[PDB]
Amino acid sequence: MSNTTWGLQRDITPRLGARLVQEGNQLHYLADRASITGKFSDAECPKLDVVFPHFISQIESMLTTGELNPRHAQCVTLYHNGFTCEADTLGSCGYVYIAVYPTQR
Repeated sequence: MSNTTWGLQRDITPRLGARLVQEGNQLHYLADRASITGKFSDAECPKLDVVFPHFISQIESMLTTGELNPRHAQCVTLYHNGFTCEADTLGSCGYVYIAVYPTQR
């Protein structure tokens, strides 16, 4: 638990989130608006940093290709490079809450 938390107020297993704000045909990702958990070595930091744009490169398209339309919530589970990110619109208008949880095993 924490007094102030950027993403949704959750301290369960997925205690890390990354809610993006809608604006124009692109989404603004603010580094100062997130939290870090655990620790990534110098050999894991660069390798993970290059994987980040891969997953985001798809989100920017999901709203277009997946046809964005505030109507109802729809949970989708993607899988790439062994890593799996979860995304959902929650049926919210002009808002998409997303979260990443790297596989341990």
